[PDB]
Amino acid sequence: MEHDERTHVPVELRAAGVVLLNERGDILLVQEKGIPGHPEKAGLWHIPSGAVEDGENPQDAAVREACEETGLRVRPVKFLGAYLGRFPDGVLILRHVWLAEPEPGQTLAPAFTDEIAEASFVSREDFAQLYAAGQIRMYQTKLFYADALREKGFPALPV
Amino acid sequence: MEHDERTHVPVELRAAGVVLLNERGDILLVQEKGIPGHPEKAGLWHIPSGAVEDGENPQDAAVREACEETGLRVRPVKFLGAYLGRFPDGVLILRHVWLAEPEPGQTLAPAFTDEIAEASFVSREDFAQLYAAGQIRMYQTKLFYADALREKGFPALPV
Ligand SMILES: Nc1ncnc2c1ncn2[C@@H]1O[C@H](COP(=O)(O)OP(=O)(O)OP(=O)(O)O)[C@@H](O)[C@H]1O
Ligand SMILES: Nc1ncnc2c1ncn2[C@@H]1O[C@H](COP(=O)(O)OP(=O)(O)OP(=O)(O)O)[C@@H](O)[C@H]1O
Ligand SMILES: [Mg+2]
Ligand SMILES: [Mg+2]
Ligand SMILES: [Mg+2]
Ligand SMILES: [Mg+2]
Ligand SMILES: [Mg+2]
Ligand SMILES: [Mg+2]
Repeated sequence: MEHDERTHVPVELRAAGVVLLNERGDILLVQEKGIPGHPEKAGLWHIPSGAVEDGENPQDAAVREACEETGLRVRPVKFLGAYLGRFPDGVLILRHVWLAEPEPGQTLAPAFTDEIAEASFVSREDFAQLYAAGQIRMYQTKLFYADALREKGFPALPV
Repeated sequence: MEHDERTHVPVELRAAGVVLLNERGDILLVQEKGIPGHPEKAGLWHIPSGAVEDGENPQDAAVREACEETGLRVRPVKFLGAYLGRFPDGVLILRHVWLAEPEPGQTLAPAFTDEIAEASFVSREDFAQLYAAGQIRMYQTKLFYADALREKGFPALPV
């Protein structure tokens, strides 16, 4: 919108994920297999998310990725936000996040790969511990988890 | 998700709007209060959108802006996409777009301001003429309109 000129900033990559909360306000997180190189790794945690195919709807991608990584069919409830990152080579990536809910009567069955060690529901209290411990890959996860808790009417994160 | 390092690219401004279609697949557009040119304003057209307050939900902003500019209460149906622009001074603006539908039993009553001349529903055929005529401010409007038509199962656009 509106008549103030601006140039286009091409975004080569797009990712879409979800902040999936269960009835208790626990968050579904995915753990990386291990850290790249040093000690005997111990992967960090992040929200279920993946690449949006070129031209495909980001919201649908978030739903698809969530199922592919956790085995759970989820329903997008509300868009929470998108943020921008830039890889060393200059490539831009726009990450999208939706507040989602799992369809009823499902069993968590993560897709173990060279990138995913497992996935699981983590309570607000333990999430606070993970965050303080530097175990949450992207700090934005805490920001969006907080947004989701507010949206659903759940208690805020202790830390 | 990912362990590949990337830097943060701050986005100072956020806008949110809608591709609002009625039952016939006509699109709701807003016209500028004349473009500055030579003797002639003749306003360009764009979808209803507006600024997202810092910290406010983008989706809710799209709904709010749509009502403020057209007088119509709309519901958000599905996220369509977001794209990035950069003003001459370097400021980045991320525009968000949702497919939306108006609540039933409403009357179009545009908010006339120094920025808005009027707003109205335009058919697919006339939209194509407007686009060919260079009267659509942001070409992305055509891209998203086409996305919306596909999502709703409406026939495609002549432009
Ligand atoms: N220009 C680039 N330079 C360096 N690495 C890149 C670039 N583009 C993408 N990546 C690599 O490709 C993958 C980027 O992720 P992609 O957008 O495909 O999906 P995603 O896993 O949902 O998002 P994220 O990039 O965090 O993995 C990165 O994990 C990284 O290894
Ligand atoms: N740093 C900046 N430098 C120059 N112009 C700016 C800057 N920030 C915002 N603008 C102008 O502000 C307006 C955007 O305001 P806002 O985000 O509220 O609504 P918008 O319609 O979504 O944005 P825009 O009209 O810019 O696409 C535009 O007219 C744009 O040119
Ligand atoms: Mg994938
Ligand atoms: Mg990608
Ligand atoms: Mg991802
Ligand atoms: Mg706008
Ligand atoms: Mg406004
Ligand atoms: Mg703004």
